[PDB]
Amino acid sequence: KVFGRCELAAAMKRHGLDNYRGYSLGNWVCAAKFESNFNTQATNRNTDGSTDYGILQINSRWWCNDGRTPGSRNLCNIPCSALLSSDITASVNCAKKIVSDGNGMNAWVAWRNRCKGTDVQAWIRGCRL
Ligand SMILES: [Cl-]
Ligand SMILES: [Cl-]
Ligand SMILES: [Cl-]
Ligand code: NA
Repeated sequence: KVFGRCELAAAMKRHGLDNYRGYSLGNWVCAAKFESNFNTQATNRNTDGSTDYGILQINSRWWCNDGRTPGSRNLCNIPCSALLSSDITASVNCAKKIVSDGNGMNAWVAWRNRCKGTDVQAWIRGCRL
């Protein structure tokens, strides 16, 4: 599914991301926009042979099992395909683990480079939340 902006904000809010580890909801929506273009189905191979999955481009090196990243972990205890679902529950839950892991939302390169230090509240402007 390709979310609309506010639709994603609503979904991430209901699943508990707003202010999660101190990151306002606009940070999460912004991250999703530049990670996946709000597309739950997005996949992108990494140079090390891992792949990033779903609305928040969660990486099989650490966080999910895709069957083809040798020597990786699965800290979210999920198949990576769980992260491509139109229902974002798995993605959000996994994102909570990631952001709790010491590095905050720096774990998402698109967040660091396109959202961090910007007016991320813009990403939830207009939304009924
Ligand atoms: Cl915000
Ligand atoms: Cl959802
Ligand atoms: Cl932090
Ligand atoms: Na893995």
